[PDB]
Amino acid sequence: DELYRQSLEIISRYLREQATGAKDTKPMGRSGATSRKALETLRRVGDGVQRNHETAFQGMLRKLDIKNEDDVKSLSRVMIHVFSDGVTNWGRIVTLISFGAFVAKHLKTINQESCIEPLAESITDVLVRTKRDWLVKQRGWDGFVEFFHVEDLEG
Ligand SMILES: CC[C@@H]1CC/C=C/[C@H](O)[C@@H]2CC[C@H]2CN2C[C@@]3(CCCc4cc(Cl)ccc43)COc3ccc(cc32)C(=O)NS1(=O)=O
Repeated sequence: DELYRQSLEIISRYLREQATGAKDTKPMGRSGATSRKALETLRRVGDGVQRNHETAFQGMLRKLDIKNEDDVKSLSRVMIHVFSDGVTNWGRIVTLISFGAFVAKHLKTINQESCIEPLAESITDVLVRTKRDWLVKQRGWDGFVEFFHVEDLEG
């Protein structure tokens, strides 16, 4: 399942980067060039999303009250409720992943880094297992990269 594998790698790397502040230097798996560009795009766009929605993100994090592995496990149900049961577009997919990064950073602050990879797996499961049809139709991660591509300015 290439789409799942690729999704997991991109989402897992971004959440880990966000939490630890360091880039993972290991090579990507299959489709490395696209996964690299997708991660680069997520960085650029996701970092802005977390700031543009700072108040809402903080509000939701407080409401969720995440303390441990049990709370983190409970998040899949909330993601299905809020993300899956709605219109699909790349903006909403970015909010899904960007809030995940926000949560991962919170997990590092409370010294619960071990829950970050499980969280990335949960997000990937929700995204891929509930929106595969849309993802395929939108050209998957190549489409994500194409959608957010910005041309260089003249001069
Ligand atoms: C119209 C702009 C929308 C962005 C602004 C939305 C803000 C919301 O008030 C909440 C702040 C976080 C947003 C809710 N979720 C996050 C979500 C549900 C809560 C648990 C959770 C846990 C993880 Cl680890 C990851 C995500 C979540 C589900 O993901 C999404 C996805 C899309 C939106 C909101 C959430 C959304 O409304 N996006 S928007 O339309 O771009």
